[PDB]
Amino acid sequence: SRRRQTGEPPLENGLIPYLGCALQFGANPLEFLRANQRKHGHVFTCKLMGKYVHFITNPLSYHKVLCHGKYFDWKKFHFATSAKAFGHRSIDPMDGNTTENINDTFIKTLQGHALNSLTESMMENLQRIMRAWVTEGMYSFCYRVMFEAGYLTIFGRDLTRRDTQKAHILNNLDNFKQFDKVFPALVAGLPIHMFRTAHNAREKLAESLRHENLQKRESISELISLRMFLNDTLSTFDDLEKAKTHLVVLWASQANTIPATFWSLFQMIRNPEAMKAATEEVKRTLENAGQKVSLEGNPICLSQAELNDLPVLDSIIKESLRLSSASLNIRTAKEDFTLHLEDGSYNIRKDDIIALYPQLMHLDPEIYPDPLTFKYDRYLDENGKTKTTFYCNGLKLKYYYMPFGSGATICPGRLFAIHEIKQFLILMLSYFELELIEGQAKCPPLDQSRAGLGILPPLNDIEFKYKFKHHH
Amino acid sequence: SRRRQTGEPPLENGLIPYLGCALQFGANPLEFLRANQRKHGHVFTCKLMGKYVHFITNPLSYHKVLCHGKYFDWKKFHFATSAKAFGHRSIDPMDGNTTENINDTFIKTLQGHALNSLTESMMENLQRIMRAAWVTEGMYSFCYRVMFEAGYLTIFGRDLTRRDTQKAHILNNLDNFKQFDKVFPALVAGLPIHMFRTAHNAREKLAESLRHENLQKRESISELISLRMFLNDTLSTFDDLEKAKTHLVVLWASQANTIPATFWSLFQMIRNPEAMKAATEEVKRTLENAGQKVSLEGNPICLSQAELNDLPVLDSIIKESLRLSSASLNIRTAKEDFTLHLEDGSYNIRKDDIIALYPQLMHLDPEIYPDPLTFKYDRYLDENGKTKTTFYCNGLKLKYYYMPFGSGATICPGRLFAIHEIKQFLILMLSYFELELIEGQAKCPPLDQSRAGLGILPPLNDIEFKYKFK
Ligand code: HEM
Ligand code: HEM
Repeated sequence: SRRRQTGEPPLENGLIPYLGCALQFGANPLEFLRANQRKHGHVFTCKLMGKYVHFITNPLSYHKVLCHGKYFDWKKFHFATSAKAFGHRSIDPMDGNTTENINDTFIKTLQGHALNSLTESMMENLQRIMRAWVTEGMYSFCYRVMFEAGYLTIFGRDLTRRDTQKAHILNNLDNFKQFDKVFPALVAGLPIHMFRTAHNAREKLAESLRHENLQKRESISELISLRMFLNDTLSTFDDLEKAKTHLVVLWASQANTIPATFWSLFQMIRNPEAMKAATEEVKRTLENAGQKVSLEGNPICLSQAELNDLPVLDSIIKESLRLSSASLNIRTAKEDFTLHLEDGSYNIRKDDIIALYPQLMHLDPEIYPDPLTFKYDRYLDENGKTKTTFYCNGLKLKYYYMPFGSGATICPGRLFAIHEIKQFLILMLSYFELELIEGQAKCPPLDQSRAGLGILPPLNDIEFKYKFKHHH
Repeated sequence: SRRRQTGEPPLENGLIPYLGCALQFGANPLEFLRANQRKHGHVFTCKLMGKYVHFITNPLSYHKVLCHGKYFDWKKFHFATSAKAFGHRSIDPMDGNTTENINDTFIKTLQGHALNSLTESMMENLQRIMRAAWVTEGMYSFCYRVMFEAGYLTIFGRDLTRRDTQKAHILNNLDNFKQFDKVFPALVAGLPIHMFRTAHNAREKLAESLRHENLQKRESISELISLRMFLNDTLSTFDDLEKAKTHLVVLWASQANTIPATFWSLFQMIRNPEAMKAATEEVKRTLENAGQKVSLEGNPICLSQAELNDLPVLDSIIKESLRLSSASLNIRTAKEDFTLHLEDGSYNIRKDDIIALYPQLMHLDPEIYPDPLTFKYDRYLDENGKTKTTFYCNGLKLKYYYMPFGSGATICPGRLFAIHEIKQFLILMLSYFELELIEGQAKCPPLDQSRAGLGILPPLNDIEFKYKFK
């Protein structure tokens, strides 16, 4: 058993299998982390996921962890977790299965010219999918629409199989739901065969993502066409493993985007001021880009710049994620060393984890007054432009909004994710009349079973009503 | 990391913090163990609760694990688990904190002469609590109120200084017990109690009420608690709080299985008309010719140990209810490296490995119990209407076929009292009340497997029933 040595942080004994564990018994990961802050101050160590995990919780010390330090390994833990959860051999080039740098592949094909073609394809796919009042769970609606749109955008479409396209997508959606469901457990080292349904779901998704089946598809993303090419040319992976590297991309493209979309839609519709400000901005932008909206007419086309210069939508989305983001931001100690923070100096052993839990900052009332209130204009300045000035103890923060991470540990899809959510909100507002069945119903609590994993979904779905607009 | 070596069982890769973990993600502990049987056969090793746990799932090998084995330590894990969940220093006499043997203390105060007084007191306490409109209520919630209070008063006595506020003391303890017990599957697994703020305060408020200074104010305390106070004071160097926590252990053990056991026994009996009829007829016979009349505004019913014991219909109804709800992990620790010889073969076990049975697997085995998921109220009755003790597996007569109280030295010291209290409760319900379910044709609730490993599993949801004084 491990004992706190000299200069080491306070050590909380107790095994925490994973952050969302024991939710059914009344566990609350956020409040648990807060309670340790009060007990131990801003740096403490938990036995978390079979690791020793040093939480750094002072917003003003974040920059000391997010810089490219000499004793930080920002990939080891991620690579190992991906292997476990998806079931493939290591993709760390250091283990000799590939010479590919997957991060460069993501950056290369998720930004620049590639991003433009993704964005354009998503807009086209969203309109094909989205074109009386219908009542439905809002999460379930966002799941259908966004899953299909994102799947077809990243993995292209099977045009030989047109009439069985809705069957294939519904199977995939269902399989994805069942696999993603158990993901918090998988990351933690719990065996997938404890989850027979999720295990079958996973392998069925992997099957559908074998190169043999992806070669039948057209308008495949540049990301997946390149990843196929480098699987083939730079790795000694077998055919199933290859399929699972594409499953890693399916999961990453989907697991945060779906709940982010829900929250952004829910929070807009729920708050009449947000809805009015969003509705006007979208009208103004479509009007003077000359884009007509109709169900049967020609599609809408928006420039990168027109999509990007939507500050109200950006603020709505940022505020939605400030409230729902629950990532564990992680790196591993390359060796024994001393970490120097504003809070003091702490000795860290080799292979210890150094973690941030930025939800603690996002909900900090010192940085964000009334932190639990959705303020649609929170990230707008006096000019109605995107606001970038936020403070802690009078000091201007470099890191204050982190739902995509930061540094080298940063979502390569982040610009695309924002584009796709903006596109969805644009189309929802343009195409439909929208009402909450319970306009006064409390906001669902976050479901903290996925704490650590990204954007948290609602604990319960909420019903809403939608109706195609008539344009006069 | 550990690998499977020569002669060791199949080693399952994967961390399992506790058996009821990840239920929210669709885990199912019973089916998980069955799936391992199928894949690996009757002996397999899981990384469970931070240990390497060898499961022995062939019923014909149970006898080789349950015998007083020279290679087994049947107390090490329990002592350590108790210390963690309740928050006290080791009670293992090897660790110098006490020289008391608590097993002997339990046996001495829960059986023999001591059992007579416990049984009498419970029957008195039950009657005081249970004594004309139809009242509708959740059946589990009802069994919880009544059995918790009856059992708390029987074990810990009554404060007669403050009769007018006793209902309030009991209600606070009841609520505090619920909150502490809710988190118990996590605690045994090593999850920290302070991760459950409400349960932690609840645990500590219960402990406060069971300090010797507060127990001293109480009267008609059980010989169990009196003797345990005595041996705390004379045989240990425990502090005042630790002394309270040793009494909290007993509160928990006396309550956590009895409450769900009672619910299942009542529910199963009301829901199955042939069971209700058989139980009603038997109870009346026994009261009649023990010369005991039943009235609300009358004198207490008194039954001997023999009269209570010779109730085979009630005994079968209780056994069959536990056959269907019992989910204990029966554990012992390997004192050293050794070879375990089973019907299945021979397996090398390491020092500090756990050897586990999960008897729910045998209780629900269709080879032993035809139609295992059906409650047959006469399943433990023979042709003669007396207790049936002959059950077979592959044509071999089983020594171990009904194990909800455990067996061997790892056996509930309170089992006789437990059956009496449930019999007494069922006798009084039949005697006092008209009873019916709101949905008599409604489905049986599923077991709640978040508590898998811990004893009798409660229903996942409560069910409503109506009652009325006759
Ligand atoms: C609101 C939507 C999204 C959010 C909040 C989000 C957030 C994140 C976060 C926090 C990480 C982990 C970074 C770290 O390790 O610290 C990540 C990684 C990643 N994200 Fe996103 N993401 C979103 C959508 C997307 C989309 C649409 C894609 C497009 C394919 C994507 C692709 C990826 C990939 C491939 C990684 C793995 C990075 C690596 O280890 O090389 N994400 N994302
Ligand atoms: C239906 C009701 C009950 C059931 C099914 C039950 C079952 C069990 C089981 C399975 C064990 C662990 C056996 C092992 O070590 O393998 C146990 C232990 C224990 N039981 Fe019960 N029990 C019940 C009610 C009671 C009652 C009413 C009491 C009253 C005091 C009680 C007192 C205890 C105690 C003190 C232990 C700890 C044993 C030790 O460490 O010496 N139980 N019980």
